[PDB]
This record gives sequence, structure tokens and C-alpha cells, in this order.
Amino acid sequence: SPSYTVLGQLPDTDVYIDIDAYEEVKEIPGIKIFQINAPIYYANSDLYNIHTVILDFTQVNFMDSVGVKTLAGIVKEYGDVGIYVYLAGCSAQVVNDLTSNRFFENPALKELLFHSIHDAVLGSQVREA
Ligand SMILES: [Br-]
Repeated sequence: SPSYTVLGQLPDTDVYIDIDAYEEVKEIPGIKIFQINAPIYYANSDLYNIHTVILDFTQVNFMDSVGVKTLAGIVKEYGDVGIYVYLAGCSAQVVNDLTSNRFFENPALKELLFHSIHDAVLGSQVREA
């Protein structure tokens, strides 16, 4: 797909890249990591035993209101079956757009933000169930 890329972990590192880019790269059991390559309403249409979905926002420079509403729906619906959706690598600008479009109307959703993918992975290790 051009709109998302599935990432894996280079074993025994904090490096996450395209699962197809290198043979020894492996997905982490229980976690799906998707790099967003196009506005999320696109990647979402493709989407349509996992405890955590990590969305890598490193390539995202801004979000529009349609995208934030789409993301909010993704977070809510996974959440409703107990799966956390983490947002990794959001720029200050992206978090500003999220905020403007009322993504953090419930301030608890700030806990879904992490600076790096590895930070998100570690954050999924132990948390309220
Ligand atoms: Br977006």
C-alpha cells in the first residue's frame, strides 16, 4: 500500500523500519505498527491477538479537521475493545492541529502520545487494562 507501511523491529535495537526492507526485521507479537504515508482518511480506508496499535506520524506535517475526526474514530473504536492506539512522532504542529480540532477534549488522550516508536512500545508494556 502507498498510504501506510507496516513496520517491524530490528532485533535487539530501537530501530523500526519497513517490515519488507530487511529480512531480519520482525513485527512484535501483540503490536501492530503502521507508518502513515498519506492523510489518515486514506490509510483508514485501507484498514477497512493485538493489544496495541502504534501509528507512526513522523511523515505527517499537519492535520486537517477531517483527519482529526477520522483519527478520533479509530482511537475510540479500538479503545472500545480494549486496544490502545498510540501516536508516535507527532510534531508540535500536528499536536496543535489535534488540539484545535478537539482531539484532547478528554485530556486523558494526551497519554496516547509518545516521541518515538520505541517509546510507544515501552509504554505499552504495562498500563491500565
Ligand atoms: Br490528516
